[PDB]
Amino acid sequence: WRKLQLSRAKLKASSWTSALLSGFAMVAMVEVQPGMLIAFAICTTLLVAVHMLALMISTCILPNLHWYIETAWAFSTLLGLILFLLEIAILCWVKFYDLSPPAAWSATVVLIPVMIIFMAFAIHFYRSLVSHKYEVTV
Amino acid sequence: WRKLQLSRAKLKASSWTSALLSGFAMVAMVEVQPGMLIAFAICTTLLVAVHMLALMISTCILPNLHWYIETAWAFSTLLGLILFLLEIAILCWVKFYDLSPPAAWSATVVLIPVMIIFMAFAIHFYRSLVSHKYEVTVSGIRELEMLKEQME
Amino acid sequence: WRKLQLSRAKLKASSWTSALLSGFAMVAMVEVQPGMLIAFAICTTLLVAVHMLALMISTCILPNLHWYIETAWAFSTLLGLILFLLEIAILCWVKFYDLSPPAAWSATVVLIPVMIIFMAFAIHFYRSLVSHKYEVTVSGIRELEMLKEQME
Amino acid sequence: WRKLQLSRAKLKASSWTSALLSGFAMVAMVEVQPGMLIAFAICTTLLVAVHMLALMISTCILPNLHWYIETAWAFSTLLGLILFLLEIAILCWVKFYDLSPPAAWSATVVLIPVMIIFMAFAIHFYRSLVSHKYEVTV
Amino acid sequence: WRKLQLSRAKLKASSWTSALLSGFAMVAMVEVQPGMLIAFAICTTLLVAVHMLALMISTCILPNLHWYIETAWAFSTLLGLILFLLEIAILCWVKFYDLSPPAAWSATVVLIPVMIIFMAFAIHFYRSLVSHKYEVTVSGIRELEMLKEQME
Amino acid sequence: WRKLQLSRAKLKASSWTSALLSGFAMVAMVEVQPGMLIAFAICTTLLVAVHMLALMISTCILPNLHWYIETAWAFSTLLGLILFLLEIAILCWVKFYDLSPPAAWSATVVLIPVMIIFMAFAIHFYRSLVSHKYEVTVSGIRELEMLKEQME
Repeated sequence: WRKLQLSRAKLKASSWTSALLSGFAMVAMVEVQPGMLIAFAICTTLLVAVHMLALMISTCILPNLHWYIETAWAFSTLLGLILFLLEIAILCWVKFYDLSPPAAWSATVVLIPVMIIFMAFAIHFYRSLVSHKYEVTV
Repeated sequence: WRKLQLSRAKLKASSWTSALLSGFAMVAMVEVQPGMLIAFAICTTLLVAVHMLALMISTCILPNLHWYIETAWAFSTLLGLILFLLEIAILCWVKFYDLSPPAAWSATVVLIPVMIIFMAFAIHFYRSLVSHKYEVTVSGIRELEMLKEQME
Repeated sequence: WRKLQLSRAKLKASSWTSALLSGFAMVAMVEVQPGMLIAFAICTTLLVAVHMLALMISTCILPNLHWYIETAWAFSTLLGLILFLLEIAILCWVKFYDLSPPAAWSATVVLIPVMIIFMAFAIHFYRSLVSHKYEVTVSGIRELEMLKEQME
Repeated sequence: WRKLQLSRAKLKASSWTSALLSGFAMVAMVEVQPGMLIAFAICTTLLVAVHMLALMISTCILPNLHWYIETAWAFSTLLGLILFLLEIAILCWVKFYDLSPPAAWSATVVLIPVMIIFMAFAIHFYRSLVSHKYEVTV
Repeated sequence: WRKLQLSRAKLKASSWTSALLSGFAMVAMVEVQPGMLIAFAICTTLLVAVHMLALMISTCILPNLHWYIETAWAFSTLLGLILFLLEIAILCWVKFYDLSPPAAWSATVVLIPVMIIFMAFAIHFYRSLVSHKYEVTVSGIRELEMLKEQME
Repeated sequence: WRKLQLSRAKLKASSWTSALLSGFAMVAMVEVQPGMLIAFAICTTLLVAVHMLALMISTCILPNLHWYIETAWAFSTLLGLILFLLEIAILCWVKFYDLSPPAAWSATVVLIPVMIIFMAFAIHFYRSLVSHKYEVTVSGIRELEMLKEQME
């Protein structure tokens, strides 16, 4: 029971953001329509693609290894999550590099602190977890 | 009970994305408003149409073969899913081919890697499934025969 | 219980799409702002109107024939569903007919295939259903007669 | 129990549409930005206002006559519902009366059939209901 | 149980509108981009701010006086509710005062009727409530005294 | 049970706003497209980033210290909440600073009041809470001692 609730809630939660954030970003890109443009195209294309994985995983998990797909799901979500933040930075870039280049720097500069803590917080949480799997084993 | 929850949650989940992704894409296309344009019109028209199937399936499943429609539903969703990803690529194309054509190439190029793994991951998951339907069939019939043999 | 869940889930599901797809389409039309324009105005006006029916039905079903309104609801949803798909096609038309008319044809042409299978898939599913209502009816009277025969 | 579910589901359902349709219409009006303009301003202002009633009713019903507010709620929703349809028609009007006036006529003309069946379907359903309240009484 | 459902449903309901209406209004303002402009900036800034309160209250209520915060929540929601309606009026103003000033008057004029009934309906409902808290206090204390008198 | 509901409801509630408010703000910024611009880029970049934390926390909490992450979650949400309100102000600024600078001042000026009460209301609620944790602690040891005294 406690295992079924953790799946049902998570299922809706994942589909929720993926579709929203993805669809939102797509609309954002086309809305604003030198070198950074090479990233804007890739950063966006990856976002939609990454989230799709999570969504397609939301379709395959219902019928059905559980600890394997569970990872593909979480990893996909996280990958897409960081990307969305990566997206906003690129936007400030292009959205400002035409009329106000000076302010744009702060956007990419302010991204650095947060991007680090993000991937960092994920590590600490994971490390403490592996320690438990071993602790319980002994 | 475990079967009813898997349906209720799935039902809302499917309707959720279909309506959102579809409606979102439609707004995206009209928002930006050479040859690629032939695809942008088709790629989008299919997306809305494909998702609609899933939605219309969300309406017919409630009243009511179950393993048949279940496929039409999943297949539709998956088809629409890949399309959305196909959509974003086409957008980078048109959204850039005017001012910055050079970067656009990466978008369609970076799509290839992901599009493959997508349709590929769907195959591996499906294959492992069919193997189980057969596995259960053999073990199941065997156990039964064992009982049939002793009955005699 | 199984009947209450099928209603609660369906209720939210219907309201969900209707409001989303409807509101989305409305925003789409005004966003882009020869003969096809006569359809764009009608196709859209119907979409909002059709979905509204389903929504207003979501309000009247809670208090309260059940197989009658159930049809008005499903029919409305389906009508609005096909319309949304009809909408996207009209959009490619107007969204391209200004700068790129040539590609637009594929959109309406590609729509035909899918639109057919859509209304077609709905028929096959419905037909198989009616066959069951009859099948169960015959089986039902038979079981009863079996009991009536032994009673004697 | 069957009474609590009918309230919880209805509650979310009402809030759902009201906020969505209302917010959507508002965005629609400002997006496009002779005589019909007098209606576009009134038709929209009423929509947001009407739905708000339903929303504010979604806040007061939780604490707490039940058949009275139940009416204000349903009536508000229905009023806002018809208005949204009324809105789309007005949009085709203004959205076309600049470049393509000819097609606009169909929008308002096609609205008539549906608007009638709408208010009509509401009557038939209500009439059959009153007949039951009397039937049960006898 | 009946108290937990009233909280869970209300929680989602509040977060729902606040985020939607707020985010929607913000997008509306920037979308259209003499004296009324002084209000458009304030009316909007308050809306987002007011709803935020309700949202932040949706975060603090889960852990945890109950009749106090319950008021801050309801009051915030209501304040934001009326504001949204106040917003639409201001929009007709700015959205029209450029090309069609004449029609705009009706928008602000038609707002007056509804804005009054809104704050008015809130009063009647609240008044009837306070009357009950007092009513229960008297009947409740009376029943108790009746028992206290007999005890002696 | 009462602990599982408080988590499930909160989970959806958090994901809800984060994705909505974040995505909405992003669309708002690009939609409008002197010194304040330095803030608009930073204020927005932080919003998306902050909310992401809450979202990523919505993914890690399901598997699994509870009072620690619970804080990172609430703190993140609150940080993002205030930012959204900070965002609207910056918008009035840029959205008006071009054509109508005079009215913009009120937006940032009107923000001060509300921003204060916001962070202030959060403090009062928290303070009253800590007082209870201590109150219960004293009462708890007292009840126990009462039993310890009688035991003797």
